[PDB]
Amino acid sequence: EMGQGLHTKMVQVASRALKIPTSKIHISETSTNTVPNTSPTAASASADLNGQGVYEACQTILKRLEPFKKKKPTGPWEAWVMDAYTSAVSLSATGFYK
Amino acid sequence: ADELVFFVNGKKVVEKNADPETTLLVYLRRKLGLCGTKLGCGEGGCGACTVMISKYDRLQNKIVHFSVNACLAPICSLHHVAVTTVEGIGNTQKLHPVQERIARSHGSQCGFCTPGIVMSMYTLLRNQPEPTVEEIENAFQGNLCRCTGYRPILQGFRTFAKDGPSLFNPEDFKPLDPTQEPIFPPELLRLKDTPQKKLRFEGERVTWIQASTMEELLDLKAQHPDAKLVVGNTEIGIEMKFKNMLFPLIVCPAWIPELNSVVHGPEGISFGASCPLSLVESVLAEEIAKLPEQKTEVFRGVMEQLRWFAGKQVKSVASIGGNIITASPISDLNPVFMASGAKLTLVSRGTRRTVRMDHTFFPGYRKTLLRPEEILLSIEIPYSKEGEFFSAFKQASRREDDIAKVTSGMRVLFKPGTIEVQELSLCFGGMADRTISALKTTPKQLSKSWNEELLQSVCAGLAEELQLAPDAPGGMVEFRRTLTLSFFFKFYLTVLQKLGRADLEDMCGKLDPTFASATLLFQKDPPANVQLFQEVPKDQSEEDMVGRPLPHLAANMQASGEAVYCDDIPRYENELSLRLVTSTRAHAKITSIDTSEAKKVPGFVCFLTAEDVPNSNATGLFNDETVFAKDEVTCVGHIIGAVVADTPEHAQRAARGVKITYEDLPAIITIQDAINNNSFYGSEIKIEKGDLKKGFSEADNVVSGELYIGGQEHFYLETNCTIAVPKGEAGEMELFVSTQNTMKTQSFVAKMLGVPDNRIVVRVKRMGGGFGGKETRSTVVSTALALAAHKTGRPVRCMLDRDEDMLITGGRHPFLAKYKVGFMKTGTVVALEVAHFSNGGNTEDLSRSIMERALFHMDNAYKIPNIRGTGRICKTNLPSNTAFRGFGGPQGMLIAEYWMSEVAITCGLPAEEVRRKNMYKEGDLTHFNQKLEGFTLPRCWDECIASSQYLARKREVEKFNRENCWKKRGLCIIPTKFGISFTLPFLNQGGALVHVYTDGSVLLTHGGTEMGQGLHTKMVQVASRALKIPTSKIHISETSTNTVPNTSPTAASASADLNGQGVYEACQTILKRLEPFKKKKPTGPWEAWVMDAYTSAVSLSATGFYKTPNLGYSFETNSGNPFHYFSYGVACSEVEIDCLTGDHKNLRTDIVMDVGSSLNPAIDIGQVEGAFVQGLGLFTMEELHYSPEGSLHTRGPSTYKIPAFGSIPIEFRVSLLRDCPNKRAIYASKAVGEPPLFLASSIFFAIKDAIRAARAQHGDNAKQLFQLDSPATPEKIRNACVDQFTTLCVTGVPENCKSWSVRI
Amino acid sequence: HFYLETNCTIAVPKGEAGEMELFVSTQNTMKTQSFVAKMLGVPDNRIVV
Amino acid sequence: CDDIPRYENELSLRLVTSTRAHAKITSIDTSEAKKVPGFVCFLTAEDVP
Ligand SMILES: Cc1cc2nc3c(=O)[nH]c(=O)nc-3n(C[C@H](O)[C@H](O)[C@H](O)COP(=O)(O)OP(=O)(O)OC[C@H]3O[C@@H](n4cnc5c(N)ncnc54)[C@H](O)[C@@H]3O)c2cc1C
Ligand SMILES: O=c1[nH]c(=O)c2[nH]c(=O)[nH]c2[nH]1
Ligand code: FES
Ligand code: FES
Repeated sequence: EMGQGLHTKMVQVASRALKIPTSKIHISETSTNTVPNTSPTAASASADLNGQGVYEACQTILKRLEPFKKKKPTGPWEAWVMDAYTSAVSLSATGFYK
Repeated sequence: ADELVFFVNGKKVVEKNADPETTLLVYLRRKLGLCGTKLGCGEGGCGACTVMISKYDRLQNKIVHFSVNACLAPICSLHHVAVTTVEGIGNTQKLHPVQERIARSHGSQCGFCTPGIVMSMYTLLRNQPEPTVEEIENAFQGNLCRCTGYRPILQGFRTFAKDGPSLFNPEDFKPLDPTQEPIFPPELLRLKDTPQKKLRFEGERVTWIQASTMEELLDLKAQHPDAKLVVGNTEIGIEMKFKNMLFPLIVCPAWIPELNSVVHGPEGISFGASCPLSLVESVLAEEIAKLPEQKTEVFRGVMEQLRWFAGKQVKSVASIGGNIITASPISDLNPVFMASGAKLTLVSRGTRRTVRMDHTFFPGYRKTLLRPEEILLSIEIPYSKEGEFFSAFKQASRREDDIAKVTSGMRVLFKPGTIEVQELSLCFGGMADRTISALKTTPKQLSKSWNEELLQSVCAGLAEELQLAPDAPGGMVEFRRTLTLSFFFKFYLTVLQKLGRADLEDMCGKLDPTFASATLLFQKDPPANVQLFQEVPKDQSEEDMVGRPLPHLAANMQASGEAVYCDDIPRYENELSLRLVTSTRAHAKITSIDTSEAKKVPGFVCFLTAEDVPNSNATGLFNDETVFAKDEVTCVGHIIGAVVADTPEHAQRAARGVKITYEDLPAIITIQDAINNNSFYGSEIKIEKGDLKKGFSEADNVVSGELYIGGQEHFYLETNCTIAVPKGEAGEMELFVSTQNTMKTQSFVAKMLGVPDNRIVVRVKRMGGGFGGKETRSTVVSTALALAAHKTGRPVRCMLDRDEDMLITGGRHPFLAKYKVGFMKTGTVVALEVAHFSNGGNTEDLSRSIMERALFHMDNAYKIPNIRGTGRICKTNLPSNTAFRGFGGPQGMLIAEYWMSEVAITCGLPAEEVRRKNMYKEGDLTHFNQKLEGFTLPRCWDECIASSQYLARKREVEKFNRENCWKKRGLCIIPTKFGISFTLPFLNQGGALVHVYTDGSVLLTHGGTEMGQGLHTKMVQVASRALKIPTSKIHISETSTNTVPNTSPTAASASADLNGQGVYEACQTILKRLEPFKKKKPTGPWEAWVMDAYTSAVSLSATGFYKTPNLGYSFETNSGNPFHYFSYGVACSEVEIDCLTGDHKNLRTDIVMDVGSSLNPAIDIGQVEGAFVQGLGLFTMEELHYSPEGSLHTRGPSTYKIPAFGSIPIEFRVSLLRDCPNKRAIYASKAVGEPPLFLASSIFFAIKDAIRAARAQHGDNAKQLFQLDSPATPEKIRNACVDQFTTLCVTGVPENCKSWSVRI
Repeated sequence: HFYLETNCTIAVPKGEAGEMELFVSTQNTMKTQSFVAKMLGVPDNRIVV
Repeated sequence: CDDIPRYENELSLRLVTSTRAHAKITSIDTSEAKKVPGFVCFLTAEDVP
């Protein structure tokens, strides 16, 4: 983030992908020990590239939560997540795009 | 003058405003930033702060070197010396041989004690380049290690000794070149030729005068009698730090030549009062070597006491005068000085007098007959005369660096050519508020002949004269009384022997040869150790390190003091310090809080309480705890609030100015208190199988009884510590924490603040030990600190002092068991009922899970067809007890082995036969209906029984016992079964994240935390195999909630299993991605595949995850598997007890352990040894004492005696079972951390066997199936060896009187 | 460019294994890491930007 | 970046740059720099590991 509102856009993207409010998603920083081998934030293309990456990481999480969603299609986001956690399902994912 | 000038690692320090209250440890760490030197205790008992001092000694005219405790050395005592720290001898770029050998020999696990031990060994080598094995062990009397079990440290350092597949190769150790040590600062040599002048230092509260001449000292003492002398500071430093005493004017006389002199006179040797005992020791040693035995009786008495007096660090600076004038009731020297009538010269301006230490020298508690203006100049220790014999005695909890329970000096003078008593002196410490003489007993024996009548007279006399009040400070009233008589008996026999060697055998009679062993002075044979493990296949790549003894990845850094623990992190310029304020009442309403005095302390910022909590004051694993006390306090140590100040000194002072008013509420302390008040965490837990009525009715015999098992303090050498750094945006905070549980730290901070978890990052690089103590209880510091940071917008730090940590953070659960066992005459057990009670303290925490694991292990290794166990967790007004390595298993299994011991005795059959024939077999179901597959225990048993030559050794033990009346041996072999997996199924999960950078280097992280168990090392070994690249290309830097989320605690021995699988999966994903590049260039190197993947836009980042499958037990239905697999092992231990003192030697232990296919045999053997020695402490040494009002008395290494270097089995053999792959864990390994700990029960039951022999010897009537609670301390051992001495000392507990301590 | 914030680096040495953490005003964490690591002669895995 | 609090042991760096478009460096004299209070070191190419 250099004032172009990239984190703002990625949160907006993630919120649509996950179908939860933006209030429940946070970005703190960019770091080589969380995402390696990154291209510079340049060529106007950072929302294009990182938005797809974010989208894919979100889709993985969704896919992992869908058994818990089916079992409780009304019960809130928080219940799906806790259910996944106590069934020992991973709540961490990478995403990538080229 | 008033500039303080000294050197640190060769660099001159000029301190223009030295404060007398500043310790060297604080100066090194906080002023100079040299954090290799550690705080472990602040009271001189652990040696984590050891450094070397060099100076030009003007009196001896040469450069000298000695070791000190930096925690107790005032910088104002250090003018014109040269300090060397661990940083001063070497670094990872060029390690000193001492650093290299401790690292490479697997002598550094958690690493927190490593610098201190390094500096003890370093100092020894600077003084003696070719030490003996004995001198090496002696170097570490004042160093503690909680992880290693000590064996590898000594084994590595044995390579320096003049008198000297494998885990390490000493042949590869680089040689010592002493010309390459640091120069003695030339400036100090120059300055040696200037007169010393008097220096004056002025601090916030204290003035320090370093006096250069006797005149200045006596003048100052005349004009200001209040001036407090300080020499070594090893008492004053304690009084100041622990008893809140302030002496605003101090005078240090250490430089004054008259106080440092040694004069050989006709009557004896006179020591200046400021002579260190190190100098007394070397002077008396040489005197004893060269003079006739007849003249050195008293010298040898002093030396005997100095053997067991602290360690090298304390004795280097502690003065003979300081010990005398301190006038502790438990002085080890004053009894000897008094018994020998040692001559003290006292002076003041214009007065000189000489006195003989007798009863009148010590009038009252900590007083002498010195006038306030008088100092002690010298003490003459006397030559012994013909017919004059001397003995000194000390019995403590542990032999090395411990405080006397009873200590004594005893002297007799015979009328010449006779066996008639001319003089008799019997003096004791630990029997009164002062050093006392047995003045009513002793004169009656004058003119008597040294014979059985005198023995019986003196014992009757001592028992009447040396009364103790039930409430006597220290408790252990019966034991202490027994010791006075027991010591006299040894003296009696010793004098018989000494008479004998004076050709008067005919007159006094010879010693019955079965009594001779009673009079031997402690000697321990040199150690002999064996480590057996399995070689990896000949085919295995040299780059595949799985199953190889790779040293801990941080070992070199730990040896060099470069490894960073939480408090070693540099402070931000705006960083504040936090001090917790805790309840001094077990149960009370908080009436009011007065912060008026606290606000006056310079740098005070604020006092945080429940009202300052932004969101929720409800915390802890079951949400039943406060962040800060609200309305009532429910234990002594309950956190009420927290002071925030600029510095720790100012936070501590301000905290003392927080005055709290209480109104007491009914307190529930003990397990019994809880049973009577029906106060429990939840309902009864129960496992039951078969038919209990039938079994008992079928049984030939039934035995009932109880067992009490004392709790345990973790004594991680690094206490609890958190730094919280507020980021100023969106509630973001980063915490650096010594914790095994990042997830709960994160959750608890977030909930307290009312922010989402995604705002809070918790980072753990490494812990200086955890052992379960940091699975949950770390959060009580983390939340406090987080709040301070939030409130102030500034980083805030808190590291607990040892006393704080030990009081607040709780321990292993004490257990009370009531059992009833039914068995046949053959020793086969057919029925068992056990009720378990644990003392959980004032929050639930992990108590219920700990009870479940105890119940899951009440079988130990034994098939019992009809069985019923219950557990109940008591809710009390004590600190909340928590996880400790074993987590209820050790307690469960000790009870099992205890009734098992009584089955064997009742049947009159050999215990090993009875254990073996009750042992499970392959395919059996446990009492909880889990099938035992891959049941290796019988193999472990047969190998151990054979390699330890158990049967031949039985014969030697029996023979020893028939030939010795006052020493006995015992021998026992104990098995164990330990279920692997968290009792809560869903905690059996872990995650990893891996990156490959475009240079080919790999950055790995996983949910596990490093606490010295070598978890990161193992995960690197795993990743290296999985990726097929050298370990050198893979790095783990830290554990963090923002790299791997929702991690279970590093606990349940499980972390290598879970994180190993996660790492493996993450690695498999990367390999799947590189496959197409591998295929195109199959020999082209790893770096080329990676760069190719990168330039092909292929992700080089992956998560990995694992969950342990098929787990979930139901108590309702006694079905489902709680465990993934079981660990198995056997230990055979031999002991020799002192029937007169309760001391014992651990002669030999042999362990066979099933660790599957070890991931790392060096680490796994280290875990076996470490775990075993923690169990050794639990069952035989470690004891917590509480006031009747629930206040912990035991708050430091002075009173809490963990195993020392000298505690471990002399002969210590560990074998990892060969050829036992465990399919269902990572690379066929098994978890190792907790299962070995219970095998130290072998020492407990070996002691129990020896005691049984002692009771057969001297008992008469003696109850068979006598009681031995845990821990089996010297007190319990001695009290159980009933004899003519105990019989004359027993009786009391007059009804419900007040006593020092209550069993909780 | 006249970015209102000029170029700025904080580098924090960790004293273990060549590890170093850098706080940087940069659009390019990867090349920052790479260039620091090559200059020091340590692997990328020791350097966090 | 510069709003991050300094560590109590934190140092400051200042680059020394060429005042010529194209030249040989004939010599460097740090003798006046060494006189400045708080001066620690002057890094050059020879310091690169
Ligand atoms: C880890 C540890 C272990 C210990 N173990 C033991 C043990 O096993 N047995 C035992 O007996 N003690 C033990 N001690 C106590 C202590 O080490 C000794 O009492 C030591 O001899 C004190 O000497 P010092 O020079 O450090 O005294 P300081 O603390 O400097 O002074 C102690 C007292 O003596 C006074 N004083 C000192 N010199 C003179 C003088 N010439 N004239 C008048 N007053 C004087 C001081 O004013 C002060 O009141 C231990 C202490 C520690 C920290
Ligand atoms: O089954 C266990 N659960 C835990 O939470 C834990 N913690 C520990 O030290 N050992 C164990 N064992
Ligand atoms: S910290 Fe100094 S001896 Fe423990
Ligand atoms: S390695 Fe010694 S205390 Fe940890």
